[PDB]
Amino acid sequence: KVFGRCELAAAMKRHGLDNYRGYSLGNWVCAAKFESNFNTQATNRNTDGSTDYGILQINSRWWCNDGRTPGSRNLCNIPCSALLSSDITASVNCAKKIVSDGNGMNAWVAWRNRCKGTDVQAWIRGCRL
Repeated sequence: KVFGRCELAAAMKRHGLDNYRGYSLGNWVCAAKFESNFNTQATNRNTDGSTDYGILQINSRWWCNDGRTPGSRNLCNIPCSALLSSDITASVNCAKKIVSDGNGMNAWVAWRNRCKGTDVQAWIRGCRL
């Protein structure tokens, strides 16, 4: 499923991401836009044997089990396939753990390269939240 911008913003706000750990809703929508372009089915294989899954591109080496990643841990206790559903609940709950893992949102490289330090409030324009 491909979310509309505000549609995703509403979904995230509904799951408690607005201002979570001090990160405004705009930061999460911006991270989603550049990590997967709002596509819940987006996947990106990395050269280390792991793969990134879903709207927030969560990595299989430490967060979810896809059964084909060497020395992988499953800290979010879920199959990576669950991160590819139209319902973002699984992704959000896992993301909440990742953002509290000691690196803030720096865990998402696309957020760091395209959102960090910018006027993220723009990603929430026109939305009736």
